[PDB]
Amino acid sequence: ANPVWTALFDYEPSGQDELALRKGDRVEVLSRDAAISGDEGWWAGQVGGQVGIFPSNYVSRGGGAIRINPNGTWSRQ
Amino acid sequence: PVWTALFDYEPSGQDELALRKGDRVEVLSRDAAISGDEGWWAGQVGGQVGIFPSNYVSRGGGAIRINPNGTWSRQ
Repeated sequence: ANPVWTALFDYEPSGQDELALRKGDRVEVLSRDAAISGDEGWWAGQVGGQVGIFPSNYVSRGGGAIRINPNGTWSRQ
Repeated sequence: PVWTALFDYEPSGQDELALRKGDRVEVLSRDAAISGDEGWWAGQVGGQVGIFPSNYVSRGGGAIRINPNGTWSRQ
């Protein structure tokens, strides 16, 4: 498998290659690295049988109970 | 205005800023003048000005965060 991230917010595609997200969706992340530099920040993922690109700032790892701090420690929320 | 880096990012181009998760980023422009550069923002990290992907930051460095769907949260 690939890592599974969770959508934080709804996202509505603006084009046909973009993946629609709704809050709480589990997204399998297939690539975090755009081939074209102008697309950096968009990740490829799969949800619901569909594969497309989505903005990385709409997803998180898990549900929020554990936080990774800037200094690399973990905390409970 | 202060933003926070969401992810580590290692740059691979000229003028691009290194990000580490949790960095404070001061955003200078949210709008590339050229169409090829749309999606990249200009800002300053650690005293250095350069560009970075917009989607690798979130707004706010204190108790209130602004999400990209236009909502606000307590951090």
